[PDB]
Amino acid sequence: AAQTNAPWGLARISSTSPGTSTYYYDESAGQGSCVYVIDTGIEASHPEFEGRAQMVKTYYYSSRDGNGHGTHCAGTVGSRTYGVAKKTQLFGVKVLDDNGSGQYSTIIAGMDFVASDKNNRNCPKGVVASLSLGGGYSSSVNSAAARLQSSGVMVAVAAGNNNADARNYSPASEPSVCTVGASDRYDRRSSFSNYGSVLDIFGPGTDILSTWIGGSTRSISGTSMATPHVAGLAAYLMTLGKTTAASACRYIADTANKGDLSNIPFGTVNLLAYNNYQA
Ligand SMILES: [Ca+2]
Repeated sequence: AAQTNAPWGLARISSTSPGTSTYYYDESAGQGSCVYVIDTGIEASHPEFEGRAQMVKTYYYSSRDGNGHGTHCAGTVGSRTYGVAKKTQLFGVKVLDDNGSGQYSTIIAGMDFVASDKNNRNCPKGVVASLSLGGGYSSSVNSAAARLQSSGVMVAVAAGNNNADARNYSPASEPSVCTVGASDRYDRRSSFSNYGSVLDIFGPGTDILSTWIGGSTRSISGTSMATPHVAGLAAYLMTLGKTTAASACRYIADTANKGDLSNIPFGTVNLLAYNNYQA
């Protein structure tokens, strides 16, 4: 399948080179997988989700995304137009309030909640979680990420937005999950991407067009926008039979475009998420 004049990040993760705008992909498009977006929620009523998105948990007084962040992430995972895995089932877990912020203990609560709930959902092809959030190192936050991963969920986490080595940030530093940095449409590391040997992979994160609340769209930027490109991609790869929730971060690294980002500080991977469809 091909989708012309695509947001640029969807073309990138289907390209070897930058500078094009079609998204080439297999039509199975993540059918039969599932992705949890653990964030401010998901405006599931956005027609771009076409009935495939459900809130299923909140730790606040409403499950609605009243911020838009969670809705934008989720759109990149699996909206019809702006998504990677255009036919995956989405699930929302509102651990962030509406300004964006969340205490660690609630973020922990929502992470253990996915390891349990996946057992209440129909995900024959695999299950993913997408965490576009974080804050300073915590053993506990990190441990809640290893559990979620260990429970057979592919966990994708934002490396962080300070340009700082991410080993000081959680859940990014947690080694057993898949820590994602951001790039730009000219293959530069985005100016705000954390970096450091705990990263596994980069995806698109600078000027990422996706859904927003009010039925709407916007382009915003972050390792947060990069993260749901890897999550959606892993859903897409499960479904295709290429990899498994426990093997997907290694498979994506193995199949990445290798060398191609400029400003990888020394010691940081220079691997860019690629779908290995058109070549
Ligand atoms: Ca890893």
